[PDB]
Amino acid sequence: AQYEDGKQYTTLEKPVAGAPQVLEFFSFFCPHCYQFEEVLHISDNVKKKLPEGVKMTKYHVNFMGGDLGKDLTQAWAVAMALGVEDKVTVPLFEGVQKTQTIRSASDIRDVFINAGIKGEEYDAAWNSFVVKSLVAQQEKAAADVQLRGVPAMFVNGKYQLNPQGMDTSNMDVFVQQYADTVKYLSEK
Ligand SMILES: O=C(O)Cc1coc2cc(Oc3ccccc3)ccc12
Repeated sequence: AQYEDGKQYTTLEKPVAGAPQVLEFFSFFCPHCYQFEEVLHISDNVKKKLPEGVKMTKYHVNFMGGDLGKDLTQAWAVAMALGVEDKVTVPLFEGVQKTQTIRSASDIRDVFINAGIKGEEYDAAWNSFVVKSLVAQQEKAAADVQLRGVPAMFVNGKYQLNPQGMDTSNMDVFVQQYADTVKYLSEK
C-alpha cells in the first residue's frame, strides 16, 4: 500500500480509548519541535487538512530538561488554562533554545509578563489546582504510550506518525506528507 505500517506511521500495540482525535507532544527543549513551530508550522498545516472543528490537543512533556522541563510542563498548563498558548509558544522556544535566557521558573514567568499576562493572574494559575490537574492530564497522556521521543503525534489514540519515513530534502514536501498522513489516519 501507499501508506504502510512502519513507513509513514506505526500502530500502537495497546490502543488508548478516549484520546483526542489529534494529540501532539512536544518539549520546549526539543530541536525538531522548535522547527515544527517556527519553520514548518506543522499544527496549522495539519489543521488545514482536517475537517472544520476537529479537536487538536498539544501537551508538553517532562523528560527533557530536568527541573526546568517539569517547570515548563506546569507553565504550559498555565498557558492552556489562560488560553495564551499562541502568545507564549515562540518566546518560550526562543528563550530555551535560541537566547538561552530561560534558566529558572522566574525566567519562565518573565516570558508571560512580557507577553502581557498579569503577574497576579500568572501566579494564581501557577498555584491553582486546575493547573495541577492539567499537569496530571499531560503526564497521563504521555504515560499511556511510554513516550520517549518528541515531536510526536497520535491519531484517534491508535496511530503514531513516523516522520523518520518522510522526505526531508524539501521542507514543504515533508509538511505535506505529514499532514496528508494525519488526514489518511483520521479517515481510518
Ligand atoms: O527524528 C527524525 O528523523 C524525525 C523528524 C522529526 O521531526 C523532523 C523534522 C525535520 O526537519 C526537516 C528539515 C528539512 C526538511 C524537512 C524537514 C527532519 C526530521 C524530523
